[PDB]
Amino acid sequence: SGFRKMAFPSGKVEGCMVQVTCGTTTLNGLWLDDVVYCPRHVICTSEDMLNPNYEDLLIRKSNHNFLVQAGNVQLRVIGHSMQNCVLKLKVDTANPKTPKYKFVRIQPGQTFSVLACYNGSPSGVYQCAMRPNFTIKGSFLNGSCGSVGFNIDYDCVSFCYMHHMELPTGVHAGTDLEGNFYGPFVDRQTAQAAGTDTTITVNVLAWLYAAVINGDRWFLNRFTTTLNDFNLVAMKYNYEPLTQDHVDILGPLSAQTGIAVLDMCASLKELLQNGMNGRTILGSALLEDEFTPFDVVRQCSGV
Amino acid sequence: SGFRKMAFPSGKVEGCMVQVTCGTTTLNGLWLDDVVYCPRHVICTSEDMLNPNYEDLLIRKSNHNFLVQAGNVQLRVIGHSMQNCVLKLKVDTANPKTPKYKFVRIQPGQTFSVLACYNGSPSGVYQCAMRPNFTIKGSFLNGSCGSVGFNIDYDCVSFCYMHHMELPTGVHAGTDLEGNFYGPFVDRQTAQAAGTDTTITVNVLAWLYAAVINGDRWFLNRFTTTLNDFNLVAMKYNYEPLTQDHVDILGPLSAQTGIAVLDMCASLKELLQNGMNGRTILGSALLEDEFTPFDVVRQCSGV
Ligand SMILES: *C(=N)[C@H](C[C@@H]1CCNC1=O)NC(=O)[C@H](CC(C)C)NC(=O)c1ccc(-c2cncc(Cl)c2)cc1
Repeated sequence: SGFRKMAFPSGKVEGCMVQVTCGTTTLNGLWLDDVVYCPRHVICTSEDMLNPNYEDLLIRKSNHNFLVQAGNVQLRVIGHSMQNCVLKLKVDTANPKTPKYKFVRIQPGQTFSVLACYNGSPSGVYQCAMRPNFTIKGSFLNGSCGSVGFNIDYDCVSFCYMHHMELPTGVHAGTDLEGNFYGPFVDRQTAQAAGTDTTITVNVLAWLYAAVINGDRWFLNRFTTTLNDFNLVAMKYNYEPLTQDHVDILGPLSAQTGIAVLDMCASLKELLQNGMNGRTILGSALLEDEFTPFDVVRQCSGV
Repeated sequence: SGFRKMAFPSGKVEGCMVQVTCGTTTLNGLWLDDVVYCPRHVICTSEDMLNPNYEDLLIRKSNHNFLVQAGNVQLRVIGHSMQNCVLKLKVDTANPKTPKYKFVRIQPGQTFSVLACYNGSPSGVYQCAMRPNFTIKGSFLNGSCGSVGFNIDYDCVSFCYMHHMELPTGVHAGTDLEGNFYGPFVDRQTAQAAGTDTTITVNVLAWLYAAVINGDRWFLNRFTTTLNDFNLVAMKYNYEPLTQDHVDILGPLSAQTGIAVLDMCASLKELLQNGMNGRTILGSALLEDEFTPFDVVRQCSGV
């Protein structure tokens, strides 16, 4: 038993992190087979980033402007191209530690693990969720660009995020491994705001099930609610609506606890309208929305 | 920016996790050089764990009763011994993935990363704190024993925890890598209760320094206090007293903010006596006590 924010073991991704240098600027790159992937704003000077014409800057570089280091071994760049906001560097040796991998684009509300790196060296790993406004509340400092997010399915790594920038509110924005940003952001050095964020309702309910599996039940009630009447209150409180697909995905947790999904919705509806009265749920003073139903089942199956 | 519970990258430890089986009982082991470390109750049947005599059970075992597997690859046991509650198995292969490492016994309040493993397979990694009552609020299921806790300085892994037990209240108990339990627990399948827990004062202080560093400093006063007076008052509120070493590890944060340790103590003492008054500190209404001064330094500086 117990419930903790848990990330996937980072070892398979650690063996792929490298350092990429162009002139004065350095960031992290992902070395899979004989290709290194990194954010394209590595080819920018401090002045270029204000309003960069990337295709211009790229055509003015050659292979020898790129210094790639794996540990203390420099890799020779023999090719380069640009796919959206991601620069791809072909090297002359394949990574012997390349795992089975795929590039995926995740949906809002889904979670992934982030391996925060600096100068190609892993610093830490933590679990994130893609917000409905397509930001992530990560922990990134200068030089963390090129850090990747991922999930692991069996022994296959699904890369879903590469970090590019921070927003004035302190949240973070990035791309998939095809170089396409999540959300309406661009890799400029300009202040950019996201849309108003909402709470991931299906995740909150999954976390309420986790709280009950671990013995916390003070918030349960005996009101009932229809799916529509719950969604009416949810949207009023800036919560994402619950789909029937969301209801079905909560099924296993409903079966384990004997609490129908709509009864858990009634409990949550009361929490939104009443508050927590200074009480806590799994040691939290706030309703937590960065655990998916999959994340809860994986941790609580077998009570 | 951003503030999160962060685990160390687990790659160095993943390469040391193996599977140890005796009869039908399988748990996890730690493979460093040519020795495998695991909980000694692997030599127990389910009925044995009620009232085990461990050397009576151990002397009835020889090297060929132990199945050690790294993946599907078996490591032949060429020697065995018992050190406290940890079984050591000498194998005929030195782990080529052995990192630079160290065995340490941590103090209450110190944090570490846990690599949760099942059948020798890492499943997740999360951050933990040793509570004052010598339990950890972790997340463990059946077959998780032998999972280890660790810190990483430079490239040196400091192993500090190996998992043994779950208590009725859902918290967990284990030993250091020399087999000595943290707290007054024993590896027997009997009812054992953890003591009443307390708040880790040095970690709350570090978190107050983190708030000040980020411009959130309404809670500072002009009062000062003695170390003795603060400790006597803090125990009245279920807070741990500060040690000599606690003051010493708050030094860097004290120097960075220019706020003396005893002045921050006087600031926390008001917060305990007067409450929080519906105000916030780093976005929270709760004081956080599972971030050490090192966790704060390393996450507002990068590593
Ligand atoms: C990558 N190494 C780096 C990582 C971020 C820096 C600190 N935290 C991060 O997550 N990425 C960047 O520095 C990018 C580079 C662009 C995409 C070419 N820039 C920003 O993240 C950024 C842009 C603009 C502002 C800003 C501007 N005016 C006012 C304010 Cl309040 C903020 C901040 C950051």
